[PDB]
Amino acid sequence: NLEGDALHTLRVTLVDPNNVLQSWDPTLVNPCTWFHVTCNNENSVIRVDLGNAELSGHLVPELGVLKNLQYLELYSNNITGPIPSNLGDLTNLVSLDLYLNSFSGPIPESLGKLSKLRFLRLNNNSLTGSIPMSLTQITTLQVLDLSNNRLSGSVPDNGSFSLFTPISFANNLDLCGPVTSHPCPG
Ligand SMILES: *[C@@H]1O[C@H](CO[C@@H]2O[C@@H](C)[C@@H](O)[C@@H](O)[C@@H]2O)[C@@H](O[C@@H]2O[C@H](CO)[C@@H](O[C@@H]3O[C@H](CO)[C@@H](O)[C@H](O)[C@@H]3O)[C@H](O)[C@H]2NC(C)=O)[C@H](O)[C@H]1NC(C)=O
Ligand SMILES: *[C@@H]1O[C@H](CO)[C@@H](O)[C@H](O)[C@H]1NC(C)=O
Ligand SMILES: *[C@@H]1O[C@H](CO)[C@@H](O)[C@H](O)[C@H]1NC(C)=O
Repeated sequence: NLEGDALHTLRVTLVDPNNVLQSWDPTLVNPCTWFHVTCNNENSVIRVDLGNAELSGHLVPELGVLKNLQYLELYSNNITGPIPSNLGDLTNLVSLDLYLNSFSGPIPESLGKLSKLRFLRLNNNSLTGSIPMSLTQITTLQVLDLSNNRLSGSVPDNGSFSLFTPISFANNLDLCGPVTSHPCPG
Protein backbone atom coordinates (compact mmCIF):
# COMPACT_ATOMS: atom_id res chain seq x y z
CA ASN A 1 0.00 0.00 0.00
CA LEU A 2 2.24 2.79 -1.36
CA GLU A 3 -0.39 5.43 -0.76
CA GLY A 4 -0.79 4.42 2.85
CA ASP A 5 2.95 4.45 3.35
CA ALA A 6 3.14 7.94 1.92
CA LEU A 7 0.36 9.23 4.15
CA HIS A 8 1.88 7.58 7.19
CA THR A 9 5.15 9.35 6.38
CA LEU A 10 3.16 12.63 6.34
CA ARG A 11 1.76 11.78 9.76
CA VAL A 12 5.27 11.20 11.16
CA THR A 13 6.47 14.62 9.97
CA LEU A 14 3.35 16.55 10.84
CA VAL A 15 2.90 17.77 14.41
CA ASP A 16 -0.46 16.65 15.70
CA PRO A 17 -1.11 17.54 19.37
CA ASN A 18 -4.72 16.36 19.30
CA ASN A 19 -3.86 13.10 17.56
CA VAL A 20 -6.28 13.93 14.72
CA LEU A 21 -4.35 11.34 12.70
CA GLN A 22 -4.67 8.55 15.30
CA SER A 23 -6.58 6.37 12.83
CA TRP A 24 -3.78 6.55 10.26
CA ASP A 25 -2.77 2.96 10.90
CA PRO A 26 -0.42 1.78 8.15
CA THR A 27 -1.00 -1.91 8.94
CA LEU A 28 -4.33 -1.60 7.11
CA VAL A 29 -4.81 -2.84 3.53
CA ASN A 30 -5.21 0.75 2.45
CA PRO A 31 -5.78 4.20 3.96
CA CYS A 32 -9.36 4.52 2.68
CA THR A 33 -10.96 3.95 6.10
CA TRP A 34 -8.64 6.47 7.79
CA PHE A 35 -10.29 9.62 9.13
CA HIS A 36 -10.05 12.59 6.77
CA VAL A 37 -9.01 10.42 3.79
CA THR A 38 -11.40 9.66 0.91
CA CYS A 39 -10.82 7.11 -1.84
CA ASN A 40 -12.43 6.53 -5.21
CA ASN A 41 -14.23 3.30 -6.13
CA GLU A 42 -10.84 1.71 -6.92
CA ASN A 43 -9.58 2.32 -3.35
CA SER A 44 -7.12 5.01 -4.42
CA VAL A 45 -6.81 8.22 -2.43
CA ILE A 46 -8.59 11.23 -3.96
CA ARG A 47 -8.99 13.60 -0.95
CA VAL A 48 -7.02 14.58 2.15
CA ASP A 49 -9.26 16.91 4.18
CA LEU A 50 -7.27 18.33 7.10
CA GLY A 51 -8.44 21.93 7.16
CA ASN A 52 -8.49 23.56 10.58
CA ALA A 53 -7.04 20.50 12.27
CA GLU A 54 -4.48 22.17 14.56
CA LEU A 55 -1.47 20.69 12.73
CA SER A 56 2.08 21.98 12.42
CA GLY A 57 5.43 20.57 11.26
CA HIS A 58 6.13 20.26 7.54
CA LEU A 59 5.04 18.39 4.42
CA VAL A 60 6.91 15.55 2.73
CA PRO A 61 7.79 14.84 -0.91
CA GLU A 62 6.12 11.43 -0.55
CA LEU A 63 2.81 13.23 -1.19
CA GLY A 64 3.86 13.04 -4.84
CA VAL A 65 3.08 9.33 -5.12
CA LEU A 66 -0.67 9.97 -4.59
CA LYS A 67 -1.28 9.83 -8.34
CA ASN A 68 -5.08 10.12 -8.12
CA LEU A 69 -5.24 12.85 -5.49
CA GLN A 70 -7.81 15.52 -6.40
CA TYR A 71 -8.00 17.55 -3.19
CA LEU A 72 -5.22 18.59 -0.86
CA GLU A 73 -7.02 20.58 1.84
CA LEU A 74 -4.49 21.66 4.51
CA TYR A 75 -5.66 25.22 5.13
CA SER A 76 -5.89 26.92 8.53
CA ASN A 77 -3.11 25.06 10.29
CA ASN A 78 0.44 26.13 11.23
CA ILE A 79 2.35 24.01 8.72
CA THR A 80 5.85 25.30 8.02
CA GLY A 81 8.66 24.70 5.58
CA PRO A 82 8.51 24.79 1.81
CA ILE A 83 5.77 23.60 -0.50
CA PRO A 84 7.29 20.38 -1.85
CA SER A 85 8.92 21.05 -5.17
CA ASN A 86 7.27 17.90 -6.64
CA LEU A 87 3.61 18.73 -5.91
CA GLY A 88 3.24 19.14 -9.66
CA ASP A 89 3.52 15.32 -9.80
CA LEU A 90 -0.12 15.36 -8.65
CA THR A 91 -1.54 15.83 -12.13
CA ASN A 92 -5.15 15.05 -11.12
CA LEU A 93 -5.32 17.81 -8.47
CA VAL A 94 -8.32 20.11 -8.81
CA SER A 95 -7.86 21.95 -5.49
CA LEU A 96 -4.67 22.94 -3.68
CA ASP A 97 -5.63 24.76 -0.49
CA LEU A 98 -2.63 25.66 1.68
CA TYR A 99 -3.86 29.06 2.84
CA LEU A 100 -3.56 30.31 6.44
CA ASN A 101 -0.38 28.41 7.25
CA SER A 102 3.29 29.26 7.75
CA PHE A 103 4.77 27.99 4.49
CA SER A 104 7.95 29.74 3.39
CA GLY A 105 10.25 29.57 0.37
CA PRO A 106 9.08 29.85 -3.26
CA ILE A 107 6.01 28.71 -5.10
CA PRO A 108 7.25 25.61 -6.97
CA GLU A 109 7.58 25.97 -10.74
CA SER A 110 6.12 22.44 -10.97
CA LEU A 111 2.65 23.69 -9.98
CA GLY A 112 2.31 24.75 -13.61
CA LYS A 113 1.94 21.06 -14.47
CA LEU A 114 -1.37 20.93 -12.56
CA SER A 115 -3.40 21.15 -15.77
CA LYS A 116 -6.79 20.40 -14.12
CA LEU A 117 -6.45 22.73 -11.17
CA ARG A 118 -9.49 24.92 -10.31
CA PHE A 119 -8.53 26.27 -6.83
CA LEU A 120 -5.06 27.54 -5.97
CA ARG A 121 -5.24 29.23 -2.59
CA LEU A 122 -1.87 29.94 -0.98
CA ASN A 123 -2.74 33.22 0.73
CA ASN A 124 -1.69 34.11 4.27
CA ASN A 125 1.66 32.32 4.32
CA SER A 126 5.28 33.57 4.18
CA LEU A 127 6.02 32.60 0.59
CA THR A 128 8.84 34.47 -1.13
CA GLY A 129 10.30 34.94 -4.59
CA SER A 130 8.55 35.43 -7.90
CA ILE A 131 5.34 33.87 -9.12
CA PRO A 132 6.21 31.12 -11.64
CA MET A 133 5.10 32.01 -15.15
CA SER A 134 4.21 28.34 -15.56
CA LEU A 135 1.06 29.03 -13.55
CA THR A 136 -0.40 30.95 -16.46
CA GLN A 137 -0.39 27.62 -18.36
CA ILE A 138 -3.13 26.30 -16.06
CA THR A 139 -6.10 27.04 -18.29
CA THR A 140 -8.66 25.63 -15.82
CA LEU A 141 -7.84 27.99 -12.93
CA GLN A 142 -10.93 29.70 -11.46
CA VAL A 143 -9.95 30.77 -7.95
CA LEU A 144 -6.46 32.06 -7.29
CA ASP A 145 -5.34 33.71 -4.08
CA LEU A 146 -1.69 34.52 -3.46
CA SER A 147 -2.40 37.52 -1.23
CA ASN A 148 -0.75 38.16 2.11
CA ASN A 149 2.65 36.62 1.39
CA ARG A 150 6.16 38.09 0.72
CA LEU A 151 6.19 37.61 -3.06
CA SER A 152 8.04 39.98 -5.36
CA GLY A 153 8.62 40.68 -9.03
CA SER A 154 6.50 40.92 -12.13
CA VAL A 155 3.05 39.38 -12.45
CA PRO A 156 1.82 38.72 -16.02
CA ASP A 157 -1.76 39.33 -17.16
CA ASN A 158 -1.74 36.58 -19.79
CA GLY A 159 -2.97 32.99 -19.93
CA SER A 160 -5.32 32.26 -17.03
CA PHE A 161 -3.98 35.24 -15.05
CA SER A 162 -6.01 37.45 -17.38
CA LEU A 163 -9.00 36.28 -15.32
CA PHE A 164 -7.77 37.71 -12.03
CA THR A 165 -7.69 41.09 -10.36
CA PRO A 166 -5.48 42.81 -7.78
CA ILE A 167 -7.28 41.20 -4.78
CA SER A 168 -5.67 37.88 -5.78
CA PHE A 169 -2.17 39.40 -5.35
CA ALA A 170 -2.64 42.01 -2.65
CA ASN A 171 -0.34 42.61 0.30
CA ASN A 172 2.83 41.01 -0.93
CA LEU A 173 6.39 42.27 -0.62
CA ASP A 174 6.92 43.93 -4.02
CA LEU A 175 4.75 42.66 -6.85
CA CYS A 176 4.28 44.76 -9.94
CA GLY A 177 2.47 44.48 -13.23
CA PRO A 178 -0.94 44.98 -14.84
CA VAL A 179 -2.86 42.52 -12.59
CA THR A 180 -1.37 44.16 -9.49
CA SER A 181 -1.88 47.73 -8.28
CA HIS A 182 1.63 48.88 -9.31
CA PRO A 183 3.19 49.09 -12.79
CA CYS A 184 6.66 47.51 -13.17
CA PRO A 185 9.37 50.18 -13.33
CA GLY A 186 10.98 48.53 -16.36
C1 LIG B 1 -1.21 29.46 13.78
O1 LIG B 1 -2.57 29.49 13.32
C2 LIG B 1 -3.42 30.28 14.20
C3 LIG B 1 -4.79 30.26 13.59
O2 LIG B 1 -5.12 28.92 13.28
C4 LIG B 1 -6.07 28.40 14.22
O3 LIG B 1 -5.51 28.17 15.49
C5 LIG B 1 -4.47 27.15 15.53
C6 LIG B 1 -4.02 27.07 16.99
C7 LIG B 1 -5.00 25.83 14.97
O4 LIG B 1 -6.13 25.39 15.72
C8 LIG B 1 -5.48 26.07 13.55
O5 LIG B 1 -5.94 24.82 13.07
C9 LIG B 1 -6.61 27.12 13.61
O6 LIG B 1 -7.16 27.38 12.28
C10 LIG B 1 -2.90 31.71 14.43
O7 LIG B 1 -3.63 32.24 15.53
C11 LIG B 1 -4.46 33.35 15.17
O8 LIG B 1 -3.74 34.52 15.06
C12 LIG B 1 -4.52 35.58 14.50
C13 LIG B 1 -3.60 36.78 14.35
O9 LIG B 1 -2.66 36.59 13.30
C14 LIG B 1 -5.76 35.89 15.36
O10 LIG B 1 -6.62 36.57 14.46
C15 LIG B 1 -7.36 37.74 14.88
O11 LIG B 1 -6.67 38.94 14.97
C16 LIG B 1 -7.47 39.98 14.40
C17 LIG B 1 -6.94 41.34 14.84
O12 LIG B 1 -5.84 41.68 13.99
C18 LIG B 1 -9.02 39.75 14.71
O13 LIG B 1 -9.70 39.49 13.48
C19 LIG B 1 -9.39 38.63 15.79
O14 LIG B 1 -9.86 39.24 16.99
C20 LIG B 1 -8.28 37.62 16.06
O15 LIG B 1 -7.65 38.02 17.26
C21 LIG B 1 -6.48 34.64 15.86
O16 LIG B 1 -7.25 34.97 17.01
C22 LIG B 1 -5.52 33.52 16.24
N1 LIG B 1 -6.24 32.27 16.47
C23 LIG B 1 -6.03 31.47 17.53
C24 LIG B 1 -6.88 30.24 17.59
O17 LIG B 1 -5.20 31.73 18.39
C25 LIG B 1 -1.44 31.68 14.84
O18 LIG B 1 -0.94 33.02 14.91
C26 LIG B 1 -0.66 30.87 13.82
N2 LIG B 1 0.76 30.93 14.11
C27 LIG B 1 1.59 31.75 13.47
C28 LIG B 1 3.02 31.69 13.88
O19 LIG B 1 1.20 32.48 12.56
C1 LIG C 1 -4.45 37.37 6.10
O1 LIG C 1 -3.33 38.18 6.41
C2 LIG C 1 -3.61 39.58 6.59
C3 LIG C 1 -2.29 40.23 6.96
O2 LIG C 1 -1.79 41.03 5.90
C4 LIG C 1 -4.67 39.80 7.66
O3 LIG C 1 -5.04 41.18 7.64
C5 LIG C 1 -5.90 38.94 7.39
O4 LIG C 1 -6.82 39.04 8.48
C6 LIG C 1 -5.49 37.48 7.22
N1 LIG C 1 -6.65 36.64 6.97
C7 LIG C 1 -7.16 35.81 7.89
C8 LIG C 1 -8.37 35.03 7.47
O5 LIG C 1 -6.66 35.68 9.00
C1 LIG D 1 2.40 34.30 -20.67
O1 LIG D 1 3.45 35.22 -20.94
C2 LIG D 1 4.67 34.92 -20.24
C3 LIG D 1 5.64 36.03 -20.55
O2 LIG D 1 5.83 36.16 -21.96
C4 LIG D 1 5.18 33.53 -20.63
O3 LIG D 1 6.33 33.22 -19.85
C5 LIG D 1 4.10 32.48 -20.42
O4 LIG D 1 4.53 31.23 -20.92
C6 LIG D 1 2.81 32.90 -21.12
N1 LIG D 1 1.76 31.92 -20.87
C7 LIG D 1 0.81 31.62 -21.76
C8 LIG D 1 -0.18 30.58 -21.34
O5 LIG D 1 0.74 32.18 -22.86
